Amino acid sequence: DNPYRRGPNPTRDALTADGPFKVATYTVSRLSVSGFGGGVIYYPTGTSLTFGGIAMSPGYTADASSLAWLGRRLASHGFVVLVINTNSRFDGPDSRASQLSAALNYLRTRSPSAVRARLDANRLAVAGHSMGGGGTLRIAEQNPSLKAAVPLTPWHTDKTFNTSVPVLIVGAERDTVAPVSQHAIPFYQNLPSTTPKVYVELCNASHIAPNSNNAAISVYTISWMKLWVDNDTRYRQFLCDVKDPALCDFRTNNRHCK
Repeated sequence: DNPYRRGPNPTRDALTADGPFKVATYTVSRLSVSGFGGGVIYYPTGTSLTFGGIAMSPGYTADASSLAWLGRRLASHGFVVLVINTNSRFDGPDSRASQLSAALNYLRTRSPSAVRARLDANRLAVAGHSMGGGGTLRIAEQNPSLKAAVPLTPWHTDKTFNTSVPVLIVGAERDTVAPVSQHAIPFYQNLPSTTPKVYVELCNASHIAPNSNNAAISVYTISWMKLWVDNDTRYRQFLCDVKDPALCDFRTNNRHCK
């Protein structure tokens, strides 16, 4: 019925580990691409199907290795995932937006044949950490054709993003870098009331929670990407009536549950 469904029926536990797709990697050198600093593509192998694509930005001073676990994790559940390096590690949030745009255009038009073979260029999404999460919100405003956006412990000096793209923000309760009271929560609240939106707040977590294997980040990120990129309603169950002891807050306008 849904041509985009991939993988077996999910359980929560399965979404805390790598998924059913073997993962191939391709390193994109900085000098081979224009408009961003290269990165690493994580993509399914051992399959003849196609999948949505995700461009993901690390944060300020960080490189793509800071999100390697999550690029791999997403790809292993059935996505083509480019974790970018930026032109400079010091680039700001709006520069990271522009570089995610470049990276998406790259993925759709100039990626290697084995990567392009696995990509449905009509189904793209974004995610990012810290200033990369600020860039995720900005590109979502700029590009309403994106299917989903997942800002992880985001940072931006602008607080109101005018996007219709479904957004799930992950905040870290004890973040002192991008405090949730100043960043994540304002971002959530200021999104349009008509845009599907979720805020999950990790109990006891620091700003760097996204930089290593994290069950909650895995569950929510996979689930939001599945629901919106693949229209896979088998993942609604993880995003509605949410009962998770790893979370100390959870807010939504419930547009994806009704």
